[PDB]
Amino acid sequence: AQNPNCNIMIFHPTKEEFNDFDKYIAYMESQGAHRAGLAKIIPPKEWKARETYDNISEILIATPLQQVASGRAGVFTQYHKKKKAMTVGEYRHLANSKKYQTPPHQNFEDLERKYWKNRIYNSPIYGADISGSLFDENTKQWNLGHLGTIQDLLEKECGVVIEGVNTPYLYFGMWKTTFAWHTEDMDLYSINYLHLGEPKTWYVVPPEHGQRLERLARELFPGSSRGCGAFLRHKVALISPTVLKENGIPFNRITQEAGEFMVTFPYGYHAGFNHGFNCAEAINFATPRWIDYGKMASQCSCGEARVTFSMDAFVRILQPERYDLWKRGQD
Ligand SMILES: O=C(O)CNC(=O)C(=O)O
Ligand SMILES: [Mg+2]
Ligand code: NI
Ligand SMILES: [Zn+2]
Repeated sequence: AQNPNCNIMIFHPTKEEFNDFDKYIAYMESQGAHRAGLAKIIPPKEWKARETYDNISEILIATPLQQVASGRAGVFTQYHKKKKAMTVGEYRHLANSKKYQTPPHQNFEDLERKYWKNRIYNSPIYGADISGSLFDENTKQWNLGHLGTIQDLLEKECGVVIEGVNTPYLYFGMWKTTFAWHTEDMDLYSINYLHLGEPKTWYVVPPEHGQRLERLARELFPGSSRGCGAFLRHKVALISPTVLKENGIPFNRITQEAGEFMVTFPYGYHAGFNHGFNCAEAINFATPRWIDYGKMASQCSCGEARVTFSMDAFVRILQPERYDLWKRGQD
């Protein structure tokens, strides 16, 4: 069995290997990359996402989200308070202000220590989930707006044509902006490209151990767990690496830098934080190996998780027994 300790693997494809996206994902899986839940892909030196980032300041962040924490430093939830619209140039200036800027630090490990010590005492503002793309249309390799769609994959594998679309999303971050513990909708893959700026630190639980994280989360968030049998779908709970280690939960960590891709694999729980002002692009995707995970994915039906239009068909076709209850949660 390849990668039996479920370590995060880092890949350096050549320009020739960067042509065929599906083939390279399958290659990484042949080497055991999925067992970690997360892999890093460093593009060949010949590749670029676009020519420059000098002209992005006028993108609008219609609904910036202030991430307010509750709990203790290592075990907390966050809620998202909506703020007034602002441009990317306005948000960059805000991120660099004395109130929000990255503190002085020695290295990524020092900054990580500072994040976990102090995150709860601040409320950073995240420009998340903005439909759009920063890949140039002429970038032919690993262009996250030109991937095979999940609807087409389901149709290819299972024969059923379904409605829905699959487009990327932009994320503008600042110091301490946080992504809570989650797997993807319908336990899909995700791919995330860090276009510019400061790093993003990731934590991940191997897919084979995801239920250990779920059991800990039910213990640590007992009111939330009574409210919903899949409350991590709400994307609000944080647990620190120190608490995971105290409770014996297997996990790994890695820092993504500008110019790097990360892939999350089906049922790979992940969480993390941004080091400072940055911009990432991410999208969900599927392969043949995903279908069995999609069929088994948990679902939130309490009403909180509320998701995209295109999840309806995935539930309807892959999980017909759960469909009626899930759709009630959507309405
Ligand atoms: O970058 C973020 O805030 C969150 N990203 C992801 O969870 C992802 O790419 O799957
Ligand atoms: Mg612009
Ligand atoms: Ni994710
Ligand atoms: Zn729920």
